[PDB]
Amino acid sequence: SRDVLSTLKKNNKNTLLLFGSQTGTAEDYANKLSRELHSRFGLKTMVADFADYDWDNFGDITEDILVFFIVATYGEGEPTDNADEFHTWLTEEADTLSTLRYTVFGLGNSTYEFFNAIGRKFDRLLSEKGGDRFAEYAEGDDGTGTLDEDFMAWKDNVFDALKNDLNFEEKELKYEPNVKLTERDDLSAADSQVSLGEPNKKYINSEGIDLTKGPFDHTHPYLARITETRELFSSKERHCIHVEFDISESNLKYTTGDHLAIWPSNSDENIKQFAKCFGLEDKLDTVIELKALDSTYTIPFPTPITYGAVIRHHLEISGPVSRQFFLSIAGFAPDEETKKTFTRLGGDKQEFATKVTRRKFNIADALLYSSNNTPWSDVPFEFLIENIQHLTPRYYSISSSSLSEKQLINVTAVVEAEEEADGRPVTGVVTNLLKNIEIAQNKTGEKPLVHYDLSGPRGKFNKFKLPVHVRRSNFKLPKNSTTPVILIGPGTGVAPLRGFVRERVQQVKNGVNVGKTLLFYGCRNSNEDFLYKQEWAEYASVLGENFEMFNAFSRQDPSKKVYVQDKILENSQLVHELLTEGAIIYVCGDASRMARDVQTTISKIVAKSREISEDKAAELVKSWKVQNRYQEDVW
Ligand SMILES: Cc1cc2nc3c(=O)[nH]c(=O)nc-3n(C[C@H](O)[C@H](O)[C@H](O)COP(=O)(O)OP(=O)(O)OC[C@H]3O[C@@H](n4cnc5c(N)ncnc54)[C@H](O)[C@@H]3O)c2cc1C
Ligand SMILES: Cc1cc2nc3c(=O)[nH]c(=O)nc-3n(C[C@H](O)[C@H](O)[C@H](O)COP(=O)(O)O)c2cc1C
Repeated sequence: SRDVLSTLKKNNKNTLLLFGSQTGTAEDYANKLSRELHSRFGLKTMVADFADYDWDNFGDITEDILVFFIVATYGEGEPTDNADEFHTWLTEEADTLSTLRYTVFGLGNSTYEFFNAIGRKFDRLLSEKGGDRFAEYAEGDDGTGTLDEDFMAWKDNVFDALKNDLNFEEKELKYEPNVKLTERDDLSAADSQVSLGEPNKKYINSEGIDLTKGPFDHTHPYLARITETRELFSSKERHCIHVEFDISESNLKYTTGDHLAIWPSNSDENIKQFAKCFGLEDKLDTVIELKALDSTYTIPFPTPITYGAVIRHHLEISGPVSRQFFLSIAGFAPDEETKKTFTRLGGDKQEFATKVTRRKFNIADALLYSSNNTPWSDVPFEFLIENIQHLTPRYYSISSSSLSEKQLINVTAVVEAEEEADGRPVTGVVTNLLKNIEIAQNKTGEKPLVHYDLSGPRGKFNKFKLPVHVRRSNFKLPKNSTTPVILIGPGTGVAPLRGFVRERVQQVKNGVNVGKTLLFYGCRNSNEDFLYKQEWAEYASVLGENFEMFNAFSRQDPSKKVYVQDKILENSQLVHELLTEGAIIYVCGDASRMARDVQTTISKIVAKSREISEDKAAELVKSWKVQNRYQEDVW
């Protein structure tokens, strides 16, 4: 079953699309491309997760299979978890791939140093080992906001290659469903086999199954009770939530520095606007059953299920709208005046960006703009199941210590929310869910901007439970507790660093010899947004002279805006002294600006302190990253 070649043949497929994805974008692109290849070119396509196959025989792939690799870069130039075994195979075991025909699209972000390392590496190694690159490599940049249009441009070039180099006939895009829906008017919420949004089918049967026992992963979460929450900012307009999850009654395990994945549900406001857009407002309790029309299509949620459960618990209805979604759905436009507007917007990259993307429209808002509020009632709900990405967990840096509190997981989440001039709320799904929980749990009297179902499917999320799982990270304290560490994490970057500090505090209490800990923190104003302000002196009391903390306030004084890199420079003698003692550097938080400014500042310190050029020092600091002496948890 893990032989991909045998799987292609058995399913009568001639086209393989492989996705390396951590948060689902690469998977969604592979699905989008697959459907278009099938409709426009008649290709018999299979979308595959690298993790579902073993790769030892892949060198035997035949010339009649076209392979598309859609691959994200993660961590520090590393493969996505699902692609790790393929990456080990290609880099270490693969010999030749003499009849492979392939093309690669990389997903990455140019604010990271190893930009699109994986797409570039796959594309190069596949060629070096004898593969035939049939369409040029291209890559997308999530750091500058061009990723989606980069993908569209690459896809256009792939289609040119198919049509003009391989002489395939290209037909017009048409919706060719891979799934069939049937309404079950005989079923209702009263029927226990009907999903009301449970995370998977194990949560629907579960009469005498232990839902507290292992293992928990991206296919199977633990419903973790939130025992307490706290608003950490004093600002009325900007919020950050401390969350404590009780895991004591379960086999869910974590280690300091790991990530918690929180499984979302959508807000009432976004659901309402989605149902209005598609004429589903009187159908939300109606039960549907889904059947695959293609032997390699996996229905992405339990069936049977209600429309409302699919929309609330399974579809990523919010977020930037791909122009490819406009192109795919245009055939279902409700009327001619709409089709004219919608076809124009879908075909013009720049006007799409101005009229849809920069307004931060969700699907529902963009389609209703285009149709002057006429519902898109001709859109088959199957089309939406296939063309909107599955609602994916968000990761949080755990802020508790597994040594100190093995039975609790903390996270520290800044809430993303704004209102547009036209009154629309533009919200982060998970973070507004956590804010709603904090408001309700603490009876705060704040009015939530958007609202969620805090009880969940059949009341199964009651007493403020959410589905979670833990992802193991390589962001880890040194094996040797006497090794000094330098911890840099302004804003929510402090989250894993709180975990680290709490671990070292407990270690000192366990009579362990712990090395020096230097922490560089920053926020706007000591009286506004200083995370965990009270705790740090308590930690200092335990750790003694083996802990020093320096704080940078960016807004306290307008004449002197101060950031963590300014405090690192001010304390350069100490920082470098610790580096000479083998200190490990950990940088956490904002990838876009902070991480790069900090790295530059550290490089300058190394250059001055060691009498080497700035570029030689920069290259040395880069080698520390490769060697895991300089670690990042930046997003
Ligand atoms: C390894 C890792 C560790 C992390 N650690 C932490 C941490 O410790 N703490 C923390 O706070 N975060 C952390 N994050 C970030 C976190 O995973 C989330 O990305 C963040 O909390 C936002 O999630 P959300 O569901 O609220 O927002 P999302 O729903 O993903 O929305 C993202 C943004 O898009 C905006 N938006 C919504 N709709 C639209 C639209 N139509 N057009 C344009 N924009 C729109 C939202 O308002 C928001 O600003 C980490 C990320 C990673 C990868
Ligand atoms: C924690 C983290 C680390 C990342 N590391 C890199 C990197 O080293 N190089 C890069 O080009 N992009 C990097 N990215 C950008 C992702 O590849 C990019 O957001 C991509 O679109 C995600 O695709 P996915 O949703 O399929 O996982 C990183 C993103 C995150 C969140």
